[PDB]
Amino acid sequence: SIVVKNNIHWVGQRDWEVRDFHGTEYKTLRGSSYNSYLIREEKNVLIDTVDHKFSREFVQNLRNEIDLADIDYIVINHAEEDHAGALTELMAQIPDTPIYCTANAIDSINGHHHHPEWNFNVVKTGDTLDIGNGKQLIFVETPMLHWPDSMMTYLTGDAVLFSNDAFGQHYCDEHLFNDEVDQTELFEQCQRYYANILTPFSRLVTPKITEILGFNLPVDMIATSHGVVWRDNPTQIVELYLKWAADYQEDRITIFYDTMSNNTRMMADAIAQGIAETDPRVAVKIFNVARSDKNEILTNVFRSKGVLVGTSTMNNVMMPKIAGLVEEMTGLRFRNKRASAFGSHGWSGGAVDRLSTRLQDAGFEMSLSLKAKWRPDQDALKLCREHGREIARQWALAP
Amino acid sequence: SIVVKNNIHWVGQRDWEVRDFHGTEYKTLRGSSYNSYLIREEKNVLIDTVDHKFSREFVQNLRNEIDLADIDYIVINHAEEDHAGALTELMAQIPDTPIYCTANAIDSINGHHHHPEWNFNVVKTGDTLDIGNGKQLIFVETPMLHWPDSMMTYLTGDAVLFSNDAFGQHYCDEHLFNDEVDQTELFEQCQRYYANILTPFSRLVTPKITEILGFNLPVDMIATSHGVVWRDNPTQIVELYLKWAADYQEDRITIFYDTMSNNTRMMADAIAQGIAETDPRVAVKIFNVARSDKNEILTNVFRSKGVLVGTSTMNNVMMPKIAGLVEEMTGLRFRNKRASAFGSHGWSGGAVDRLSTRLQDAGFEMSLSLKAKWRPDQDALKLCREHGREIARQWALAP
Amino acid sequence: SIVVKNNIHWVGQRDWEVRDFHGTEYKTLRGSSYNSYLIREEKNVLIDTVDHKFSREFVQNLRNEIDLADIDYIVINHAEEDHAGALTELMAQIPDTPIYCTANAIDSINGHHHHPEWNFNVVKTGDTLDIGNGKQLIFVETPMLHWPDSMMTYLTGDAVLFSNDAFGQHYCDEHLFNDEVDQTELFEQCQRYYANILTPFSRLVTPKITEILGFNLPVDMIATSHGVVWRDNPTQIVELYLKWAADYQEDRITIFYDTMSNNTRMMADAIAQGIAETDPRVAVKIFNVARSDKNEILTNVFRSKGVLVGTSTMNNVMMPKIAGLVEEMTGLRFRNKRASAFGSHGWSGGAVDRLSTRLQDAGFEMSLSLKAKWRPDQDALKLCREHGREIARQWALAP
Amino acid sequence: SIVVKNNIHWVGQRDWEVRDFHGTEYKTLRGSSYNSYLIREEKNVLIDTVDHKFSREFVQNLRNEIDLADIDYIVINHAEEDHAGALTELMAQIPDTPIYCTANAIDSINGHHHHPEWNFNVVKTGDTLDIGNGKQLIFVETPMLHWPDSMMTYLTGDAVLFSNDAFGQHYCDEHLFNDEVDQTELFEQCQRYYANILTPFSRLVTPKITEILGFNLPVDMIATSHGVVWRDNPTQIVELYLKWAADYQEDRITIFYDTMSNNTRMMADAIAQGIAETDPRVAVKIFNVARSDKNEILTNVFRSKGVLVGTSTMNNVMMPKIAGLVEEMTGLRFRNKRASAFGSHGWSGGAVDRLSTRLQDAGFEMSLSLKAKWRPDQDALKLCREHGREIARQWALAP
Ligand SMILES: Cc1cc2nc3c(=O)[nH]c(=O)nc-3n(C[C@H](O)[C@H](O)[C@H](O)COP(=O)(O)O)c2cc1C
Ligand SMILES: Cc1cc2nc3c(=O)[nH]c(=O)nc-3n(C[C@H](O)[C@H](O)[C@H](O)COP(=O)(O)O)c2cc1C
Ligand SMILES: Cc1cc2nc3c(=O)[nH]c(=O)nc-3n(C[C@H](O)[C@H](O)[C@H](O)COP(=O)(O)O)c2cc1C
Ligand SMILES: Cc1cc2nc3c(=O)[nH]c(=O)nc-3n(C[C@H](O)[C@H](O)[C@H](O)COP(=O)(O)O)c2cc1C
Ligand SMILES: C[As](C)(=O)[O-]
Ligand SMILES: C[As](C)(=O)[O-]
Ligand SMILES: C[As](C)(=O)[O-]
Ligand SMILES: C[As](C)(=O)[O-]
Ligand SMILES: [Fe+3]
Ligand SMILES: [Fe+3]
Ligand SMILES: [Fe+3]
Ligand SMILES: [Fe+3]
Repeated sequence: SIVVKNNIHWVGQRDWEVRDFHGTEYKTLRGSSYNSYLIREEKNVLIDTVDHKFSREFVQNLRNEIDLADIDYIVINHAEEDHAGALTELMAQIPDTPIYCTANAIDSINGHHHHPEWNFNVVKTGDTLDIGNGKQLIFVETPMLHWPDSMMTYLTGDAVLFSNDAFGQHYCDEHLFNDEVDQTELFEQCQRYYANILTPFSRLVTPKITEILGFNLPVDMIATSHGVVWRDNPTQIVELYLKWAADYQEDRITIFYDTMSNNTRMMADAIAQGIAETDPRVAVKIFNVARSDKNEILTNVFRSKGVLVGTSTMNNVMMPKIAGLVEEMTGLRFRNKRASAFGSHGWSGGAVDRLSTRLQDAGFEMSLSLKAKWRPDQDALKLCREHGREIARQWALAP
Repeated sequence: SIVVKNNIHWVGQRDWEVRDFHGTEYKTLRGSSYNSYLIREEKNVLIDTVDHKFSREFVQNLRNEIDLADIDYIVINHAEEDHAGALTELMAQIPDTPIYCTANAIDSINGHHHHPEWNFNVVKTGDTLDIGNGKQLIFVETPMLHWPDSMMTYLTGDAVLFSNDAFGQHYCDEHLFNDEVDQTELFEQCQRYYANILTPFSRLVTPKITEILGFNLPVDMIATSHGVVWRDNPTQIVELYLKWAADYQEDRITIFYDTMSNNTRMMADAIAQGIAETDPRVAVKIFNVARSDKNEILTNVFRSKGVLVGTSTMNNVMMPKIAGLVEEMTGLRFRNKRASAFGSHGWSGGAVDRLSTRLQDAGFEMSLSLKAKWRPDQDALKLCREHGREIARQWALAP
Repeated sequence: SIVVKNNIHWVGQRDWEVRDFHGTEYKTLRGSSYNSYLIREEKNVLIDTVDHKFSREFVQNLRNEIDLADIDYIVINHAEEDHAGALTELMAQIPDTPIYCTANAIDSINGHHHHPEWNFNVVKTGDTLDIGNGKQLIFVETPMLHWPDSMMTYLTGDAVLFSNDAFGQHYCDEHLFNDEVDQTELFEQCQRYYANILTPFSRLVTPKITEILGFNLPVDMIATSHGVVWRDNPTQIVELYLKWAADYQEDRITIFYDTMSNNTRMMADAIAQGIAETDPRVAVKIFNVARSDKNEILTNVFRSKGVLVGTSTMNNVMMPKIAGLVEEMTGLRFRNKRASAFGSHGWSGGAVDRLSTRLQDAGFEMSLSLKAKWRPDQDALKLCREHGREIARQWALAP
Repeated sequence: SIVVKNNIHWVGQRDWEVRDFHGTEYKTLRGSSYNSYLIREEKNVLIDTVDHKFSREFVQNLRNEIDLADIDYIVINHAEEDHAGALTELMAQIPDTPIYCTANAIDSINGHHHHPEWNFNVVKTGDTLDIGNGKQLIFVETPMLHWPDSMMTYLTGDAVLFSNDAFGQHYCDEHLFNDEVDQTELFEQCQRYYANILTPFSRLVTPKITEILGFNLPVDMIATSHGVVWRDNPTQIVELYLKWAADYQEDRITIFYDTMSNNTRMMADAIAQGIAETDPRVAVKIFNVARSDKNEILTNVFRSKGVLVGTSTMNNVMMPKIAGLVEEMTGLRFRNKRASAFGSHGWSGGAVDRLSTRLQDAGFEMSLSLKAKWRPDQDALKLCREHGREIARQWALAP
């Protein structure tokens, strides 16, 4: 365990090895951590647990900190298995202990653990739980940030916001605090997290932060459920989220494609050359989706004013990894971004139009598509470079 | 080089290392080979080249066999880069050498190599090229088996059918002939090849084989462009293709899914238990698409009377790898097969219906979907097992 | 659960998804299963549990079969986590239940579970446990097949040998019995298992099987801890093990290497051509260790009369993946096999001699090494082919 | 092509897709590029070519820039295939063109291309080649930075140092200059490159840089063979190399291991906790070698004052991936670093001592090893944490 502040004790778990979250949909190249907190005032409160894979360790470690029967209340901000995953093993030892959570969390907790007999206590925004010594917890519902069950818990006096997933990041380090870790790595992990997980809930971010601030509660620390506790200039992460939620983009274009014989790759490289020659302000990145980290592609899309996506025609349809990434983007809801589809074909083609239609349906504002037959010769590569120049001109930011 | 028969010399390339074809769409776990043949009669004829990656070796090796200027004719059955990939380097040495190919192959050859000045000679089915000593080549067009440019070349007297991709397989071995290799491995590779590449052209297979047989030409050997030369009971591969083309299926069900927290996996396992208990005749296979070889999944689909496909709901859409595999299956055109969609959701769901509609559009005859919320408890697992029992009963073959 | 025979009930777990065992040292491309058996006579006996990852399911499923308090005895044949992994969760419900195991298993069980207070009962070979109705269990110690704690348990009357890891295989199927599954796949998985895991204990295999047979106990079934129950001609797997233990080899040579710029790959391919031309009886396989399944390489080594291993020189040492595989082979103890080291270098070299010395130390009988500088030209490739011809002649089996 | 300065034209190749160099020994997660330069004064000089995979493109692109017959001289700084890989295709068009290179480069060029008839001109340090308009090239031999053939070429007047591999990095971007790319990414790639490739030649770095500076030649730009041209404060990369060569280390400890059942992982995590609690100045990183990027582990080792390496005992030897990484480290020659070996065992063990001996032989100054049996309980984890505390105290930097 590690002291957070006063009588707040981090009793979580670092996970150096973990490389896959949500099946294989989110790759954690710097591992992760699962933060749980024990507050010891007149009442003893446990905030969240840890991933199910560490259930045994979590309960044994908690015993080393406190006799389990001395825990008064358990707060579950969110019932995804990376936070409530040790709850069944803990509850087996202290079956009657009250659990405080949102109404939706009863559904999600029962959904995973199947113990509807536990003593649940529904909390709504503004509800309070007194823990003594002039301190209390104030609950704030945050539905769809990022699950229906989600909430945050604020501790008065100590002025700590327990934000669960919000403001967190998958970044394993033995140091608990934000000022103690490498800043470049920290912020890279924060942005990858927002881009890949929170983008579709962006419309909910500014209203919820606005609501919380209107409570006029001081924030000395933000203790999230993943990665660092924000204790040096904690509002920095809040301000980033406000920037990130507003249909964020930089002067940046991302190009990604799949290819069977490199023809669409040659088109992509020519497009990039045309962009770079025409508007040097623009940062350009190119990825082969079959050979690159998918989450890195999506973080780039999030950061970009526009994208070009490429596929050849394969059995009259799109290449499968491109079809999958377009499905995924549809669910992520990127906004205010432009796109252009491109690709090669051997005879009747069709995949480029099929792709451009799905990109439009995903919310991208479409420019003209670029098509070529078989392998582009010198003449065709010139047309590909010009497509890049024309896309750069059309998408250029104001001087 | 290796003697095929009489004056036919294999001058190809074995590829022990290759693991990816068509980008990463076809995984060659036993490597591959690229067969090219040099026939030396009164005229010298080269049939096909090899993959572009071995262009230097191919030309140097061919020089070891024959002075390049002594080659009279070049036959290109098919211009995909794994067979015509060394053509530019060869043609640079002997620029005026005549090339015999289909009309469509002029387009595809020019498409890849950009030398429209080469001396192309269009051949149609039944056209002949005399090479002396009472032998000649007879060309047979085979459009869309598997490209518009595809054809086969038959050599009279020696009675050898050069079938290019047809009847071939990706299976690297130093032994050239079918009777010289491991039979289980050979036939596994043949079926994986047909299932993953030729399924969508199945309707063309029986008419083309019927046409070729109606020529009343003896076949002593079938010399393909990948893997073994069929010289012991060569019609065995032809008969397999006739079986494979007729909307082939065995008494077999394939279950595949993706999952973020294992809920859909639990459903899949319960379904399988219900099937196995109800109809023991049925071979059942289960795959997590995020953790398994995709081509092996598709070979199983090809072999199956039906499939169950599973996904959870992720950001109101399907899991991406499932969306991609459904796109791919749509292009493959499986026929006479049944399906049932299944999966878990947390709140409003939607992915199962989205999946079932796309499976129907891909040609599967749909049975009822199976849905569950969060993690299935004992009661829900019973419903999943019963879904399996009911699917087994509905899809059962006649006693 | 599934009936094995009479009152023996399979209460295990199928694992369709698992792809890695022992870290990543053993890849299970066809999944696996964990077999546990409940015998219900006058006494109720549980034989083994399942992998720790399925602990919750195992106990819940066992409850569906029997009230936990009705279990009289628990037999633990082997305490590796894939079999005793659910023991802590089970013992928490029935703390006083007697456990029967070898002396060494007390050490290994306490080693993993840390409950030395459990009621252990040491069994030695020939000890018996009466379970009523004229049936009893007879224990047979099998130390280092494959752990110090290992044993088998034989059930009289029903004539079932519970062999735990021995005779098992990682092969997931819903059908329990050997006659119900695909035979090619079954035997492939059995051999991969023996080659990769049991080879170093081969010297113990023939004496232990000899001892068991000398008991004159009928064997109607062999119920292992992984994969199928052998009930049709069960001695078939026993006879295979006797063949496999006797320093098994076929007329087969395996070539494997790593390479930075393909020079050692070119040497390997030339060597193979020389072998194939010289002794057509020999099955040859070639693997790039950086691009191939390591367990498949080792299964081939096991099946081979000899191996050639290749590395270039990298920073005055061997390429790392080759150093690792030689370490692993040293621990596996291959016997009666021949080897030859080969590779390329740029200047002073040294890796080939370094490799040949380690192969000798691993137990291989060494033939001359083959060395080349940079990329082999035509002359050097001739020398590589001749090395193959000479190796084939030297290692040839009798006519 | 892109203008570098005055009459110097970049005529290289960007490689967005490439992910593997030197087999799979160096992973390029941000791609790479191959820089070649054409200088057009009174004489026309080509400096280097590009990777063999882009040979066709390179020659076609060069034709677009200049008639091949107008090239006067070719300079080959280094004959590895990523730079001289297009030389055979270029030389086929202009066979008589003089090549300037080191004596050793004749051996390496002939080694790869097998055209000893080409007109080679040996250059030694200080030799000059006049190209007119008051400019000339001055050659500087740099043997073993990083091959025997390596050299740099300096262009007077324009004051550009063509350093080939030295000062380069694998970092693909359409922008050519150092001030035009993301600085964090650039410097990350520079350090990964030095750590993984140049560490063993560190002793040669300070003398060669000292020699070059003693020439009193102004340096306006450093045009390397990979990544950016250094044109803004170009000496920044030179100063980094001087820091990196001096047995570089930060206040940082790297822990890495392999594990079959997570016991050694538990030890590693406890060790890390002890370090972090004892000396908060120290940055700690932990990697499972079977699940992490190997080059990232080695970059961390390079940056570290010490390492702890972990393995269990497997068949009386070390786990193979650990044996391979120790072989690789032996060749890399890390200096002034401390180490401690650790790991778990089941019975007789031996792998930890085996590992500690090899680490000592690799140049690490050894502290005591840490050993545990099976899975560490609470008592054993305390000993592991204390090992961490004791290692932190011993290795602490001065206050
Ligand atoms: C397996 C396969 C299936 C194909 N199916 C089609 C098709 O249905 N329609 C078409 O016009 N071209 C088809 N082609 C041709 C490719 O689209 C053509 O080779 C294209 O130039 C490839 O571009 P790429 O190298 O970027 O993949 C197919 C090619 C392959 C290898
Ligand atoms: C990233 C993510 C996004 C989700 N989006 C939705 C959604 O849009 N609608 C819904 O009903 N459930 C959604 N869920 C809930 C899952 O569908 C629910 O956890 C389900 O039981 C998971 O099944 P699985 O373990 O097989 O993946 C989401 C879950 C995650 C982790
Ligand atoms: C990173 C690296 C390190 C090398 N170290 C050595 C060395 O220490 N001694 C030597 O003689 N050659 C060394 N070489 C040269 C290679 O051994 C030479 O290129 C060889 O032909 C490569 O064979 P391969 O393509 O099979 O890897 C090295 C090459 C590279 C790329
Ligand atoms: C395949 C295998 C081989 C083993 N060989 C040995 C051995 O030779 N000597 C020994 O003392 N323990 C041996 N063991 C036991 C392990 O060292 C023991 O389980 C250890 O605690 C594993 O540590 P880990 O989880 O970090 O891999 C072996 C274990 C396995 C699975
Ligand atoms: C069980 As109590 C009275 O310590 O909350
Ligand atoms: C060029 As000729 C006459 O040998 O075909
Ligand atoms: C606890 As009993 C008497 O059923 O073995
Ligand atoms: C061939 As010249 C005279 O242009 O160097
Ligand atoms: Fe108040
Ligand atoms: Fe005739
Ligand atoms: Fe008796
Ligand atoms: Fe001068």
